[PDB]
Amino acid sequence: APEVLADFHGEMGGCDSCHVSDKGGVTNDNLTHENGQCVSCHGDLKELAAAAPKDKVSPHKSHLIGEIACTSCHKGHEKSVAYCDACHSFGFDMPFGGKWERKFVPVDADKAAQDKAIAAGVKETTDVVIIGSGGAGLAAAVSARDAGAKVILLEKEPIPGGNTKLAAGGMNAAETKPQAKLGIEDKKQIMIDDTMKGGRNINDPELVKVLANNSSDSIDWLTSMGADMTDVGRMGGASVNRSHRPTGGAGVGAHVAQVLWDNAVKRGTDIRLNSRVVRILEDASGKVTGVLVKGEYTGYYVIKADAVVIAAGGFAKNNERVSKYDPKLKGFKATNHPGATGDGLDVALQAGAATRDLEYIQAHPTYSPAGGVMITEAVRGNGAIVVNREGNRFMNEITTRDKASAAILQQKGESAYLVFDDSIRKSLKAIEGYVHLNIVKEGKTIEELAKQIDVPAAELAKTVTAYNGFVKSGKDAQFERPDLPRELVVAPFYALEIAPAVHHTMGGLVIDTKAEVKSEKTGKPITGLYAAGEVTGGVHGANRLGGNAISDIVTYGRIAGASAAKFAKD
Ligand SMILES: Cc1cc2nc3c(=O)[nH]c(=O)nc-3n(C[C@H](O)[C@@H](O)[C@@H](O)COP(=O)(O)OP(=O)(O)OC[C@H]3O[C@@H](n4cnc5c(N)ncnc54)[C@H](O)[C@@H]3O)c2cc1C
Ligand code: HEC
Ligand code: HEC
Ligand code: HEC
Ligand code: HEC
Repeated sequence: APEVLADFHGEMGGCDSCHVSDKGGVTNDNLTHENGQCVSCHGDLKELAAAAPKDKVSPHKSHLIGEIACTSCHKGHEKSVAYCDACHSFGFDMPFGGKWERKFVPVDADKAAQDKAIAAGVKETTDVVIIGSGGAGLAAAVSARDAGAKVILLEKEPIPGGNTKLAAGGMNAAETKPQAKLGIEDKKQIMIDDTMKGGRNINDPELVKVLANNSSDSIDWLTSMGADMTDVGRMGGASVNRSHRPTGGAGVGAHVAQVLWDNAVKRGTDIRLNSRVVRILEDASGKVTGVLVKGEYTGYYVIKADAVVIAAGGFAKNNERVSKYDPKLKGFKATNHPGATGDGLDVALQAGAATRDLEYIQAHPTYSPAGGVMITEAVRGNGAIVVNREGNRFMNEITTRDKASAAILQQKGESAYLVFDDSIRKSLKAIEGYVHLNIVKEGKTIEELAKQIDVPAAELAKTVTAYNGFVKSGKDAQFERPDLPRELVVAPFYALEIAPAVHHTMGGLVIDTKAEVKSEKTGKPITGLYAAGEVTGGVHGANRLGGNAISDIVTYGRIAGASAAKFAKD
């Protein structure tokens, strides 16, 4: 029994097969050579993908964006797990396979060993350091690179794009070209007012102004980098159709993550995967001088830089931490990728950074317990209805998420069903992937759908003809639903069991419109420390509206990148 990958290969050629040297060892955390050797012998992703069965789901052709290494799944000296295992359950036949498991390691554990190495010299310099490879960081790698900084960006997972790459529903922006093309009359103020009402007026009004005001330049920016943001639909809590997404209702996440990845990489961004930043370095009256990296394979190393951008994401995946704030959520499932655990929040805190709103944890109301994935709010915005086990509607389906989850939780079985038709289906191309994931019930009639779910045919049917009249009259007499887009009358009929999940953390680092990280001692910025995206707080108040986090990450990430780079010129 030879079982792990490198031992299997051991039997054939040794150590230089994968390693540069015949003694073994990696030379860089990206594992450049080892993957290259894999590709020399087995072909690369296109070629692997090229040969799979023309039916369903292959592990070499997925929706992960950016450069996805072989070794990020085919492990050499330990069991291998497909990365997909972190979110789906396709039960693949992984040669040399183990099961998925991730232990949370405190950024602070191994304090002695990091100190020897901060002492053990400063190994390398650069202008701007950017932490994390989601939109905030990539948006910022571009913008800093455009300004002349030399940038180094670190990502702790084996693959890039963090939660951003999974987004679907859209990016909000007011007063855009796409809206002009569709004749949607919207106003930057309205977007402001929508953001403030929905975050229960505790949002920092200065950050919501910039987020609203810069939104349309920030659609334009993406377009000029190659993005396609021409599809606009509704999301809950907004009064105007403002969620931007690729032609036809395709999710934005993979699309935006990959245009931004391309552009960071086409400027000379030095991106390092499997590299986790475990500390930001210190000095006099606390000026940021660089950071301490912990490479998975090459260990601890200090990189000196003038400015440091924190684009590290939220902590909703770490239920422990989520639960200390809102014990309600102990044990709920999350919609996040695995690395959304809190890491850069600690890092920043260990650096004196100020924090705000950390106890306001959003729960997304329509998570698919069978699929193990989130169903976009855009299904509801596009016209779906939500219905309980008696076949009756219990809420306004484009309401704020704190409220939508609460209602679903007070129904029998803590869960309800998304009910939409064939027009809703063809108006939102993301629906097509829940369909490819085998989790959508299809009945040829409303009553045939009811059998499939297990709901009273008479009552579902009753609630669907009831809801169509509200759609013709323009007034939902049951719940208060302000947008009633589509009659829900073209057969075949679809249904999906949804239930709430932990999703996004509104709190975080305190910043100002320049992406500057403010101090807990003074209220004044820490010189040279900047940040953007969900690791920061203030933008969303106590309930993020759907659409504002991709808007936040682009707009703010662009600001931190430009801002940190000017710092570097001085
Ligand atoms: C499934 C899903 C769908 C959503 N869809 C939408 C949508 O349609 N519209 C919308 O507005 N919002 C949506 N959101 C919310 C939106 O995705 C933002 O929450 C997310 O994009 C945040 O971007 P970010 O840059 O802040 O971080 P992320 O995308 O999390 O990027 C994170 C990088 O930091 C790396 N990292 C963290 N700590 C360290 C460390 N110490 N060292 C090194 N690297 C580190 C992490 O691994 C991570 O990859 C959705 C969220 C989810 C999960
Ligand atoms: C390994 C490379 C993966 C394979 C194969 C697939 N995935 Fe994913 N996945 C995830 C989510 C949250 C969704 C819904 C997409 C969204 O709405 O953002 C999906 C979707 C799929 C689909 C159907 C959709 C499509 O056809 O594009 C397939 C066939 C699929 N996934 C296979 C979540 C995750 C995830 C968590 C962070 C990971 C690592 C992967 N998926 C990876 C794989
Ligand atoms: C290709 C199949 C390999 C062969 C043959 C050998 N190694 Fe390797 N090694 C490979 C990978 C993909 C990786 C990255 C981590 C992983 O286990 O997937 C590695 C890593 C190492 C390391 C670093 C381990 C760590 O610091 O965690 C060492 C010291 C190492 N490999 C040594 C080594 C020796 C001595 C080998 C010959 C007997 C050898 N490797 C063969 C892939 C492959
Ligand atoms: C050339 C020197 C190789 C390098 C470098 C790597 N692999 Fe390889 N691999 C090679 C051969 C000749 C074989 C045997 C083919 C056969 O006759 O079956 C393999 C086998 C594999 C397998 C199959 C495991 C199984 O189905 O049990 C896998 C998944 C595999 N190799 C992957 C892989 C990866 C990810 C590599 C980079 C680290 C890699 N191999 C290096 C030839 C060579
Ligand atoms: C995780 C998302 C993967 C990445 C990235 C790569 N591979 Fe893969 N590989 C993975 C799985 C789950 C499987 C098994 C499929 C099954 O269920 O049997 C495989 C299989 C292989 C094989 C076997 C045979 C073949 O299809 O030719 C080989 C040779 C292989 N993988 C190599 C390989 C290389 C070179 C990759 C880099 C481009 C690579 N894989 C990526 C999971 C994943």
